[PDB]
Amino acid sequence: CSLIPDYQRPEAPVAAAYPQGQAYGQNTGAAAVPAADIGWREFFRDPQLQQLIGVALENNRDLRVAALNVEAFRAQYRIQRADLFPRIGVDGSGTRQRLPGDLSTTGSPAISSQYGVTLGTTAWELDLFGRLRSLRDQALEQYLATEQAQRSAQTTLVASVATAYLTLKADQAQLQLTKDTLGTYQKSFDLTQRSYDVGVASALDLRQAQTAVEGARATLAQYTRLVAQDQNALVLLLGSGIPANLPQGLGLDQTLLTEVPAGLPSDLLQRRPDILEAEHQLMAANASIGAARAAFFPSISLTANAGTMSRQLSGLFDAGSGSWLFQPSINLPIFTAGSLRASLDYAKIQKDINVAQYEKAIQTAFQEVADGLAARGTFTEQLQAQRDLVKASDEYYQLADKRYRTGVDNYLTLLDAQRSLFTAQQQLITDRLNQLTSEVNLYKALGGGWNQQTV
Amino acid sequence: CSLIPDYQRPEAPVAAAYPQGQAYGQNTGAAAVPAADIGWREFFRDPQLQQLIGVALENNRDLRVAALNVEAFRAQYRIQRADLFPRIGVDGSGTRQRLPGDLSTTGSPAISSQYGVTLGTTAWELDLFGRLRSLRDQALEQYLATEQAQRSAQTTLVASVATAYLTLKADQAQLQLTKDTLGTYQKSFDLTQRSYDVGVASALDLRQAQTAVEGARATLAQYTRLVAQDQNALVLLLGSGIPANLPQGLGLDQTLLTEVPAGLPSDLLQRRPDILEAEHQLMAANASIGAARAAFFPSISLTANAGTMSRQLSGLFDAGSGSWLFQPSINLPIFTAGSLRASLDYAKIQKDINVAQYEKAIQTAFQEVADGLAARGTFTEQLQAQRDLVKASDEYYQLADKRYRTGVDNYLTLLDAQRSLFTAQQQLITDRLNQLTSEVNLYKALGGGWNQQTV
Amino acid sequence: CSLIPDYQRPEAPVAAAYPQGQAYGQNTGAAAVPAADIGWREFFRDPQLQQLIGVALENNRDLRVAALNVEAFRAQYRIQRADLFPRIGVDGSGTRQRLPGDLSTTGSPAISSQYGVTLGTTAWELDLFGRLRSLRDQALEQYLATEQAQRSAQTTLVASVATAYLTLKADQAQLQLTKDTLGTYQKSFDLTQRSYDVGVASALDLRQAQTAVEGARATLAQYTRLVAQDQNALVLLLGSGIPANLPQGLGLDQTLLTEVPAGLPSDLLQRRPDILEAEHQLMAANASIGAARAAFFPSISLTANAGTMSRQLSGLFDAGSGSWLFQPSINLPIFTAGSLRASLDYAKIQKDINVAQYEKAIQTAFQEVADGLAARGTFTEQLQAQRDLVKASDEYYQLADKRYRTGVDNYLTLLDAQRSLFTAQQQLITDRLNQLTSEVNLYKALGGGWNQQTV
Repeated sequence: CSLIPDYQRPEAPVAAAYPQGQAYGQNTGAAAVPAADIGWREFFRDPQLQQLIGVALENNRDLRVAALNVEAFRAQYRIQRADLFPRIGVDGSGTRQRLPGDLSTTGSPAISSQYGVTLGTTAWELDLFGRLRSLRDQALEQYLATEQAQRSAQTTLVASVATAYLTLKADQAQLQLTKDTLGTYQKSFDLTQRSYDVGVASALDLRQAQTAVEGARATLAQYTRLVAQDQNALVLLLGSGIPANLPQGLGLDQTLLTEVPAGLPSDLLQRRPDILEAEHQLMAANASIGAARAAFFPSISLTANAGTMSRQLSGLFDAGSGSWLFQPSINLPIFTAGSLRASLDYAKIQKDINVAQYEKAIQTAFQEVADGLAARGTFTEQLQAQRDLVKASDEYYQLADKRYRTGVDNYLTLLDAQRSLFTAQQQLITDRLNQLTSEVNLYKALGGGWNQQTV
Repeated sequence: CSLIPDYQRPEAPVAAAYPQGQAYGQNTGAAAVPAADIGWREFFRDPQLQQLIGVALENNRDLRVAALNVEAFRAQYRIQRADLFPRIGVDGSGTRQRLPGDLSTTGSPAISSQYGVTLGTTAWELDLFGRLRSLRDQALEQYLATEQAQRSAQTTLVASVATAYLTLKADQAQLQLTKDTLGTYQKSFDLTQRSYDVGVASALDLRQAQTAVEGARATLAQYTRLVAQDQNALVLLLGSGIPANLPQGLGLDQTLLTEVPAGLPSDLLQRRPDILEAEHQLMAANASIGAARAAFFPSISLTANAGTMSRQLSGLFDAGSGSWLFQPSINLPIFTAGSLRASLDYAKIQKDINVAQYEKAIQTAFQEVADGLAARGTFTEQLQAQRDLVKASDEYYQLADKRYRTGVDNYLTLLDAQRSLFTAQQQLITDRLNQLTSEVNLYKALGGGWNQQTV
Repeated sequence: CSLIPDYQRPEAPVAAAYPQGQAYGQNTGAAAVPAADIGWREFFRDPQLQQLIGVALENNRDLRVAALNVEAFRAQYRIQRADLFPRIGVDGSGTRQRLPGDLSTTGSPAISSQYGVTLGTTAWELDLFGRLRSLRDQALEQYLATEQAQRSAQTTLVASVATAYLTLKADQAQLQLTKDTLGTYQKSFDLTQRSYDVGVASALDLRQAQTAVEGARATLAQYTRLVAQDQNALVLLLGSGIPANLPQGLGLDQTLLTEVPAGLPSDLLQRRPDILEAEHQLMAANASIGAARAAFFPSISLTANAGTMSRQLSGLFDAGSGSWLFQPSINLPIFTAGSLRASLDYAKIQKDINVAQYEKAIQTAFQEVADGLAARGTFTEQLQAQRDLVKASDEYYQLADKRYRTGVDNYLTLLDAQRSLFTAQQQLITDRLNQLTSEVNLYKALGGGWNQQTV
């Protein structure tokens, strides 16, 4: 009979509800369908990203290693399952010694020889008190923990691919907007050079208009470098090259993603993968306590074989040479120097170590979901304010264009208004990128994109 | 006999004094009470911070794992100490074999069965030359390194909780100043809207007063998220949530911490816990060299038991069946093919690796303490030059307020000085937060808070 | 015989050429001399940096651990190589037991005290099918992987030392320009104080002049702190202190690094050390399959000894007590419970894991070299624009100095032009530092400085 104690899951050391305050919105309560059960095909609505994630889900190498670890742990589980059964083997022996006359039976030094081949098992421990079954269950729980870790690696890879793709999508728009600002500065320098060549401006204004262009083209260079260094960072995450037959993507202002229900915090114990990984490692540490307890109890070993024995090698195949052996053995320790007790304390300590690691994983998940809820609460007001700033800059540019077309303002004032519009659009692009990255990280922290479609 | 070499502590490859220069102050020499002897209750002068650290030293799970690891290594040391004793047990054996008619002693095939219940040991290695004692000493030193690791984890947790609390305390005042800047901008927009509706201001001055207001609103919405996102970071480090009945904390302008003596570079060898951990690992490797040395010498084992044996089953514990067995064994390897010398060389290489890691731990501790001393040397004049800036900006604000009260300037010019006051106060708050974070990290680097009060 | 499968190096899962776009130059094709064959002495053309590397390569404690791990794994290889030879040792025995009246040959309880002193081998497994040979090959391949890891650590240390020294060289020039800016601000404050004393200006201008000098005293302190905290990191990387007999260094405007050719990605498989380390790990995992295949085949163990056996204690000297024993045995498993097949599957899975890790090492090296080439293609135009900006600011300042020498402008405007000149001159230093850091990292990713001279 077994000796593994009864497993009881520890309570969550978090608050009962997600945090409130000025940053957070109202709590939605329970979830009809959780964010884990929502597949990543319905979450990401950009069809270019839906193909890039599909490329990265079988061309990546971290996901491939995390997939192969599950097979590596099944191969370790089958080994530990195999030790309950006896190891039937063929064992051929030979012995040739020369005892002296004192120790030999004939009172004379004579060379004695015995040979024989048997079929049978040696030292086959009969798992009566549940030791080898406890090690089997420990290996099975470690396999389940690896199976959860593969899903966690897939969710991390999906959120990383979406983050890098949105980063490239933002930096290309930044490059185009800086390419417009450089042309504005170039036109302003051309008008200042004309005004200096006719004799109305001095060299002091020509040098300032030169410094503006020479400061803009350095920004153009250091944004071209960023576009290339994000293309390389996406190519490394994909595992292969970027596919050529890709569908046309969406702009940053469109609704790229779908909102997900946060749900209750107690759902995080049921859906997030690494919490389940820590729980299964806790169950393995629990199953080790049975193997530590069974060392006190008696162990039963067995040795049994049957075959042919003879004096010389020629008498092996002959009839009448049948032989068998049957050796049972029981063993019970009485006095160890506190050895088995200290091993039992070692198992009981590592169970509490896994309890503490499980609780720390729950607390980390709660913290990085509350951060995403704070970001979702505040980024709506932040982007509404930035979009109103962009609209007011557009109205200022249209009014400056009316004063230019009428004839009151020269062209340098209109060029001064264009880059003031472009700065406001650049800041909007950066804030929208931060809003999308926080939502992608919230989707990873809530259970992630393990399923492809919704269940 | 013992073959462990005489342990010698290696010299620290650092300079004899803390570095000088125009960033550092002047070295004070020796220290009557070094920083490890100063507890964290008399160091942090905030009564709220002390209660938060009192919560964190009980509820944080990362400290709990390190508090269980020392007991795990204690159990491992007890297991390795238990090897110096014979394992006494009850062995109930049995044997029933059928042999052919030539190897049997009668020339006829028969069954030679016996049974026996004995009590005693087997393979008890008599530690004469000190192999198992050297392994016991290695387990003892590996136990002694783990409580130094626990002390280092406690110092790191104390510095992390203090840094997170000061970051929260600074970010709340940053939010409080951002709200006032937005309240300034809203009045400056309402006055421009009134002046536009009256007829004096064009619609090119309304739009830029609108863009200023939206630029303030976006900063408010991104500081609220920061306050929430480091409230969650404090809650994660505290283990449990923030308590409700808290004392009244101190503002950033007051003396929040205590000045601490730097001391000498030769004190880091005595008081910083990770250097003592790296030293005890070196003592463990020096102990393992003795266990590798003992393999060249003859090993002595013993097998001795006493019990009752019989030919058939029913006559086991009946009288006239007492028996013993005594077996000494001596082994000395003559020709291992360079195996034992390779194991000895491997032990020496492990000792040299621990030497190099010990010296690297000393060098990194010196680098951290010298960074903290440089920052302590320069932040005093940095914050002096920063407080003079806020004093001059406040004098500018009061002179502009006198001009407004007299009737020379309008209410649009006074608000442009109030914003400069707010900008200078925000920069002062940021520099003060940097000064306090550097002093908390300097307190950690010198030996940290492991004691609670002064010793 | 040997059961190790044939090793086939996998294909590079990268593109056949480095990427091309707006940020890259032209692909120079194959390199007649590679980047890994260029020594670091010829690459770093600064006579101070060469001496700093010639100190750091001897005094660093990470390179010492990496250069001792190759000796540890050489000893671990020699241990496994020693297991092919039989262990020849002397064995002293002895047995005293009182069998009961049933199991003794006399019919009465007899005491059978025998002894023996012999020399020979026990349990010597004959490696006919290549199990221990494949284990020796696995240990040899892991030794070669550690050999590659040492060179990878040396290249990383060289790149870190060069980056830290160039950062110190940049920050000292930043200190000098900040001192010049502070002197300009102090002269402006003295002129404004004099104009306030005569009565031309008001206190409203004196406070604004005071704020600008406090803002420079607050920056001088933090740049002094940056220079000290960077010197401490350089002394940490060097191991020992900075030597006093340093030769004269060079400025950042002078050409410090030799241009290295990029070559082809197919050279990355040949000369980067952390690709060869992942290759030798794969060869070790390939030898592990030959180690796992040999479990299905018969193992031939041997015991063989010769010496003097006797009954009394005094019989071990004289003749007539000699003895030998020769005991061969073969074992062949027939039925296991899927244990050997699971171990073979585990070996194949551990081969495929190292296949995936080798491909990921190739992809990481490709991404790093591609980022370095994207930096090299853009930093030329960025630095050209920045030094043209510095030249235009110098011409503007010289025209302002002409207007001051003539009599039109006062000293307040001439001093105002110098601050813009210093701002451009210290943006150029940051851009030059970023270019040199990217070039050092591109040299490290291409194969790095393993050799001192050109090979």
